[PDB]
Amino acid sequence: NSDFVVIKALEDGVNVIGLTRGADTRFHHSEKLDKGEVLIAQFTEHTSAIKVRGKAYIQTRHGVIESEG
Amino acid sequence: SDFVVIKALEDGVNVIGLTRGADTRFHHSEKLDKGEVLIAQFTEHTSAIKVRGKAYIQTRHGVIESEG
Amino acid sequence: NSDFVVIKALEDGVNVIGLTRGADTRFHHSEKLDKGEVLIAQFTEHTSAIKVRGKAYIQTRHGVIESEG
Amino acid sequence: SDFVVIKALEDGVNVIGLTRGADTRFHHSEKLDKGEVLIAQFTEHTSAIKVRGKAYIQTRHGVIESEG
Amino acid sequence: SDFVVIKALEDGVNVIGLTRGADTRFHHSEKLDKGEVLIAQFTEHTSAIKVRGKAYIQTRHGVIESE
Amino acid sequence: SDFVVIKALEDGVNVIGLTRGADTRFHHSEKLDKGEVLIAQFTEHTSAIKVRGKAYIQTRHGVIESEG
Amino acid sequence: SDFVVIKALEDGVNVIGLTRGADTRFHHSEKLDKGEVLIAQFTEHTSAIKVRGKAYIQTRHGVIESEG
Amino acid sequence: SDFVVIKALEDGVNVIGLTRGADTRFHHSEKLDKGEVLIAQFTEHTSAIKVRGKAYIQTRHGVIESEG
Amino acid sequence: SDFVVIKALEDGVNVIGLTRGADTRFHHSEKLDKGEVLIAQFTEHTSAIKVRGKAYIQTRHGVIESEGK
Amino acid sequence: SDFVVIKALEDGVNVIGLTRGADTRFHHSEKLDKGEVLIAQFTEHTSAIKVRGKAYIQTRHGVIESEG
Amino acid sequence: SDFVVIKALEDGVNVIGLTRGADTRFHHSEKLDKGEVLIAQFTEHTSAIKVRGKAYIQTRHGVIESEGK
Ligand SMILES: N[C@@H](Cc1c[nH]c2ccccc12)C(=O)O
Ligand SMILES: N[C@@H](Cc1c[nH]c2ccccc12)C(=O)O
Ligand SMILES: N[C@@H](Cc1c[nH]c2ccccc12)C(=O)O
Ligand SMILES: N[C@@H](Cc1c[nH]c2ccccc12)C(=O)O
Ligand SMILES: N[C@@H](Cc1c[nH]c2ccccc12)C(=O)O
Ligand SMILES: N[C@@H](Cc1c[nH]c2ccccc12)C(=O)O
Ligand SMILES: N[C@@H](Cc1c[nH]c2ccccc12)C(=O)O
Ligand SMILES: N[C@@H](Cc1c[nH]c2ccccc12)C(=O)O
Ligand SMILES: N[C@@H](Cc1c[nH]c2ccccc12)C(=O)O
Ligand SMILES: N[C@@H](Cc1c[nH]c2ccccc12)C(=O)O
Ligand SMILES: N[C@@H](Cc1c[nH]c2ccccc12)C(=O)O
Repeated sequence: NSDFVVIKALEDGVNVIGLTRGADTRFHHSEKLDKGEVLIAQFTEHTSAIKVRGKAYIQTRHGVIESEG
Repeated sequence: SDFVVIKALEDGVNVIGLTRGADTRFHHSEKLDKGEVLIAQFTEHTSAIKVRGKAYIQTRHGVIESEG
Repeated sequence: NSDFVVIKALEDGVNVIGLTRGADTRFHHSEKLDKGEVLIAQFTEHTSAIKVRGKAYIQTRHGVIESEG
Repeated sequence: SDFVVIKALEDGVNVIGLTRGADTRFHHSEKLDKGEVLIAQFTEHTSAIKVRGKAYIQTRHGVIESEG
Repeated sequence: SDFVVIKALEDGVNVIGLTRGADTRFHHSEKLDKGEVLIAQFTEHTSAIKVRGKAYIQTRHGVIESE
Repeated sequence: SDFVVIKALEDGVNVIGLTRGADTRFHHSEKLDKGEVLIAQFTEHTSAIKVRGKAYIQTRHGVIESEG
Repeated sequence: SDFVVIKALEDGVNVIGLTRGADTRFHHSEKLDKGEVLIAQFTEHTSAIKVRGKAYIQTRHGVIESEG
Repeated sequence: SDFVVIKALEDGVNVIGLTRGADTRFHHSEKLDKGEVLIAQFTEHTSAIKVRGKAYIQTRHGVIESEG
Repeated sequence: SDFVVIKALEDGVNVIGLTRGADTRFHHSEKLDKGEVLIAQFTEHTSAIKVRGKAYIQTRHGVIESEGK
Repeated sequence: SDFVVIKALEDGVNVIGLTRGADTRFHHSEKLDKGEVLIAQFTEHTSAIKVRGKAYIQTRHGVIESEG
Repeated sequence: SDFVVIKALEDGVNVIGLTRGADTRFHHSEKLDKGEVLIAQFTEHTSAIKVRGKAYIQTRHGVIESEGK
């Protein structure tokens, strides 16, 4: 039942990086998206923070935001 | 528990479920032909969903479109 | 207490297909609706995704969408 | 639990409960004559409901009509 | 747990409760005469409610009328 | 737990509690005279309420009026 | 739990609590003089509240007025 | 758990807690002088609150004013 | 759990927490000077809050203003 | 669980966490330079937060501004 | 559990997590370069978040901007 974010890649090679939940913080996975693909990604037991690199249109419960490459 | 609506706008749209857990990889790909709709939840096994191909998508945060 | 989807068949032979919950994903049931019949179907312990094939008017909590045969 | 309102607009409308669980089959059909209303929940035993015949239906997602 | 409001618009209206559980049958029918109102929950014993006769009904999903 | 508000619009209005459970019968009838208000919950013992006599009624679903 | 606000519009208004349980009787009668306000919950002991006398009442369902 | 806001509009306003439980009696009377504000919850010990004297009151159901 | 916002509008404002339980008395008085904001919850130990002095107050029920002696 | 946002409008804004429990004193002070933002929850150890210095503050009840 | 969205408006923005509990200290500083977006929860380990550097911030209370150094 956690929140989720919507990431639409606006160019090739966007990275959606999950950061580890817990006392330690590191990248545990980078999902690479190509232009026009959409990832819908939850917060989870393993992921408590999500970093987006590259150009993407993003939706979350607080509205739209855009990352730039 | 949340769900995503996916409407295929062309043949071969691929809805890809990513594994929940410490590891991340795809565990299922459900292909849709033009005009079919898939309403898919997040689950004990799927904590992220990727859409490839042209599709019209509804989530609780609104509509979004994937481009194939 | 789970969410549900309303499906109204707009032609004969519409299939509402339930996909299994869990590590295994497959179709476990396909409900045939003929024109003008309505099915209101929940997500369940056994059904964690629902596929609609054929021409149908669908309502979810996200709004209306239409499937095309 | 959510519920659905079905108002029959002709005689012989059927409101059909489908079994919860790994098996899916009809376990009951409640027949409604014109102008009767049935207000029916989802339950431990009923995880999908089908309506046949002409009726005005309300759910949390709005009005829909079934046609015979 | 949710409830239904029924107002009888004529004499003889029946508000009928249907059993929760694997089996479905009527376990009670409450008769309403014209102008009487019943407010009735879903319960451990009642998972579906049928209205027969002319009445004004309100639920969480808005108004509907039986005839 | 939900409640209903009843304002008596004439003397002798009866607000009648129906028993929760396998059995359905009246366990109590509260008499209201004109201009009296009763605000009454659903409870462990009361799972349906009946109003007889002229009254103004509010619930979560809005206003309704019973007639004598 | 839900609560009701009652403002006495004249002297000697009674806000009466009815017992929760199989039995229904008055357990307490709170007298309000003109202009006093009582804000009163539903509780383990009180599952219905009756107002006698002229008062302005607010509940989650909106305003209603009891009259002498 | 809810609360009520009381602003005293003159000296000596009393905000009175009534005991939760089978018994209903006062328990505490908080004196507010003019312009003072008390913001008071419903609690394990208090299930009803009376205001005596001139005050501006806010609850989840809106504004109401007591008069001395 | 709910909280109240209090902004002091002059020096020497007191936000007083009253004890939760059968006993009612002041257990703490937090002094605020002009311009300072206190955001205070209701808690295991505080079930009523009194404000003495001129202050601008927000709660879930809206704005109210205390006036000093 | 609730949180406040604090934006420092000058150097040396002081966000002060008060200890949760029978005792009240501050257990941590986080200073912000001009333009920095702190987003801080109510927690097991913090049940009141004081802001000293010029800051722009958002909470669930709207915007408020501390002045130094 | 709540999250905040942070979009860096210049290079070198820091998103800093403060420890939950009786002890308060920084336990992690996530550097964002311009145009990158971080969506970060409150967690069992982070009960406050500080942003330093020019960034556009969304929370459930709306938009706020941090201003750089
Ligand atoms: N296996 C990952 C999948 C995931 C969810 N959200 C993510 C965000 C970024 C990267 C991976 C993910 C997890 O359960 O946490
Ligand atoms: N058996 C899968 C089915 C599923 C649900 N949502 C999905 C999204 C993509 C692919 C598969 C799925 C599950 O329970 O997780
Ligand atoms: N027996 C199935 C019935 C069902 C509910 N929703 C569905 C959607 C599609 C197909 C079947 C169903 C279940 O409980 O899961
Ligand atoms: N005994 C059935 C009654 C029922 C509830 N909702 C229904 C919908 C359709 C048909 C029967 C029902 C059950 O509890 O599940
Ligand atoms: N002793 C009754 C009181 C009651 C509550 N709601 C009612 C409606 C009608 C008649 C009595 C009541 C009970 O707890 O159920
Ligand atoms: N004893 C019944 C009373 C009841 C509640 N709602 C109803 C609807 C119809 C008939 C009876 C009822 C029950 O608790 O279930
Ligand atoms: N010790 C009292 C404090 C209190 C809260 N609400 C009140 C209203 C009126 C009087 C006192 C109170 C209690 O916890 O109940
Ligand atoms: N001691 C009573 C106090 C009360 C609350 N609400 C009331 C309404 C009317 C009369 C008394 C009360 C109780 O806990 O139930
Ligand atoms: N130690 C106090 C801190 C506090 C919270 N809210 C208050 C209101 C007024 C005075 C003190 C407080 C408590 O946990 O209760
Ligand atoms: N491992 C950290 C990750 C994190 C979440 N939100 C943060 C905010 C700032 C810094 C780190 C984080 C945690 O679970 O708490
Ligand atoms: N360790 C502190 C961190 C904190 C959260 N909110 C605060 C507000 C002010 C000062 C410190 C804090 C705690 O978890 O409580």
